[PDB]
Amino acid sequence: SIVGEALEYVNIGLSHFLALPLAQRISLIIIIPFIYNIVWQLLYSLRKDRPPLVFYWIPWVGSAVVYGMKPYEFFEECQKKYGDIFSFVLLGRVMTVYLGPKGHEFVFNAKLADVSAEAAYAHLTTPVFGKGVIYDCPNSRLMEQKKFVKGALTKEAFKSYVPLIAEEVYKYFRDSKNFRLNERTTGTIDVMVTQPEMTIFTASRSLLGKEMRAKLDTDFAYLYSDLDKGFTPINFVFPNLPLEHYRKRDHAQKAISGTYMSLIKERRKNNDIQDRDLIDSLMKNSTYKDGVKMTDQEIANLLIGVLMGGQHTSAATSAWILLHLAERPDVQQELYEEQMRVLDGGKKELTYDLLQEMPLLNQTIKETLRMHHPLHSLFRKVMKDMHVPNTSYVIPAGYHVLVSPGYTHLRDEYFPNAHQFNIHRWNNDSASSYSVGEEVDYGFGAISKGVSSPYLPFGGGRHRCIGEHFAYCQLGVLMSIFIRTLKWHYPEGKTVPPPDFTSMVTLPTGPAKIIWEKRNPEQKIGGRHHH
Ligand SMILES: CC[C@@H](C)n1ncn(-c2ccc(N3CCN(c4ccc(OC[C@H]5CO[C@](Cn6cncn6)(c6ccc(Cl)cc6Cl)O5)cc4)CC3)cc2)c1=O
Ligand code: HEM
Repeated sequence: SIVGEALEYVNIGLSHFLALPLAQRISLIIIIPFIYNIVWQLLYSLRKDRPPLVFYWIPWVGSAVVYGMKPYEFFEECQKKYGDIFSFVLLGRVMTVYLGPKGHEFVFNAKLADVSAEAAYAHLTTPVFGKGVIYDCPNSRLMEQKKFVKGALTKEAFKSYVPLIAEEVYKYFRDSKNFRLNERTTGTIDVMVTQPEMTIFTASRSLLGKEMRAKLDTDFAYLYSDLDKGFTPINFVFPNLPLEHYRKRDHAQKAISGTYMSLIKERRKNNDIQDRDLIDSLMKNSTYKDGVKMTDQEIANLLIGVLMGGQHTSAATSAWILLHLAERPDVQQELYEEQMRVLDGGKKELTYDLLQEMPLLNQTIKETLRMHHPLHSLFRKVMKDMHVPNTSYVIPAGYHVLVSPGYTHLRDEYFPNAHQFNIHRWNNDSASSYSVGEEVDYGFGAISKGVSSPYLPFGGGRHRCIGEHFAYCQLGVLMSIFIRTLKWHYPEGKTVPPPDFTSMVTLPTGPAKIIWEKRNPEQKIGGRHHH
C-alpha cells in the first residue's frame, strides 16, 4: 500500500496551481467562491431547523437588487414559494422575513434579550442625530427619551400647535413660488417639492418654535438639506466611506445641534423657559430615573432625531394623500362638505378639538397610511437564538429579522380590494390606531400588548412610534386647509405614481405633479410680505 505517491502529488498539484497564468488565477478567484456559495445553499437547504433560503447567484449581494427595487413583489413571490417565514441574503447579511400578523407578533413583541433595534439602526442614525440618543444608548435610555418627547406631545400641546401649523400653511400658500395665491388662481406643483417644505416649516414652528422656524428662511436651511442627505439607505451598508456628503452631514449635525444648544443656553440664562415647544419641555423634563440629566448636546441631538422622524414619514404621506385625491374629485367634494359642516361654512376657526370631529378627513389619512406605509421593512438584529413557534425553525444570533406590516396592508385577505383607495372602509373607525386588548408600558406610556393587528402603520412593542398624534395633527391641519382652499387634479394622462422603494421612505416616484385651482379666486391671504 503506497498512497504516499498520491500524497506527493497533492503537494505537486498545489505548486502547479501557484504557477498558473496570472489571469487564470484571477478567474479562479471568481469561480471558486461562486461555486462554494452554490454548494453552500444546497447544503443549507437540507437543514430542517432553518427557514427556507431564497436562492441567489451572486455571493454577498444576495437578493439585494430585487428586494431593493420591489420588496412587496419579492415578498409575494417568496410567500408563494415558501409560506410566511423565509430568509434571503442582503449585502452580506441574512434577513429572515416573517410575513403577516404572526410575523408582527414575532418581531415587534420579541423579548428584549432576543433582538436589538439599535444594533440594526445605530450606524445610520447616530451620525445623523448625534451621540448618546435614540439608538446610541441602551434601550432603557431610549424608553425614557421617548417618555420625555411624549410629554411635549399632549392634547394641550396639540391645541396650541394647530393655529401655528395653520399659520405656516397659509404663509406657504401666500409666499411660496409654488403657489402665491394672492397673485395666481391656478398652477402646477410637484408634490415632492412642496410637501417636504411644508412639512419642515410646520414641524419647525410647532416643535422647535418661532426662532428655529425663522432660521429656515435663510441659507441655514441648506444645512437641513445636507443633514438630510446623510439619511439614506446606503449608510446602512456603508456608514463611513469618505465622501463629500458624509462630511457635509457631520458638519450639518454639528451646526444644527450647535444652533439648538445656543438657544437652549440662552433660554436658561434668561430664565425664559416656558411651555411653548419641545425645547422648553425637554429643558424642563430631561432627567433619567437614575438621576442623570441629559446634556444640552443630547437634548439637541434628540430634537434632530425627532424632527427627522416626523419629516419623511409625514412629507411622504401628505404627498400620497394629494396624489390619491387628485384623481378623486368625489372624495375632495365629500371632504369639502365635511369641512363646511364642522367649521360652520368656514366661520369657525380650526382647533384640535374640531379636527377630532372630521372623521372622513382622518379616514383619508388612515387609508393613505394603509396603502402607503412609509417604512416597508423594519429590522432587528437577532441577539440570541430564536425558536419560531410553532415550527422546528431556529433563527440564529447574527441573523436579522424583518417585519413588514405595510405588505399586509395590501393583502385582500385582510383588506378587501386592498389596491383600491377607499376611505369608507374606515367608516366609524376613524382613529389613528386602536388597541384591541390589554395594554402594557415599556417606559413611555401604556400601549397595546398584542401587535397582531393587520393594520400597523406605527408598528408596536417597545419600539412603537410616539409621533402618531402629532402626525395626525399636522396632516389634519394641512389637508383641512388644502381642501377648503384648493381643488386639484392630474395633468392629462397622469395618474397615481408607483412608490420608490429604494429610499428611506416609500415616497412617490417623481416628478409627481398636480394642478391646483383656487376655490375662491378672489380670496386673499393677509399678513405682510415683500413679494
Ligand atoms: C443601491 C443598489 C440597490 C439595488 N438597492 N439594494 C438594496 N436597496 C435597498 C434596500 C432597502 C431599503 N430600505 C429602505 C429604508 N428602510 C428603513 C429606513 C428607515 C428606518 O427607520 C427605522 C427607525 C429609524 O428611523 C426612524 C424612522 N422614523 C420613525 N418614525 C419617524 N421616522 C426614526 C426613529 C426615531 C427617531 Cl427620533 C427618528 C427616526 Cl428617523 O425609525 C427603517 C428602515 C430599510 C429598507 C432601501 C434600498 C437598494 O436600493
Ligand atoms: C404618520 C407618520 C409616521 C409613521 C408612519 C411612523 C412610523 C413609525 C414606525 C413604524 C415606527 C416603529 C419603528 C420600528 O419598529 O422599527 C416608528 C417609531 C418612531 N417614530 Fe414614527 N412614524 C411617523 C411619524 C412620527 C413622528 C411625527 C415622530 C415624531 C414626533 C415620530 C417619531 C418616532 C419615534 C421616536 C419612534 C421610536 C423608534 C424606536 O423606538 O426605535 N414618528 N414610527
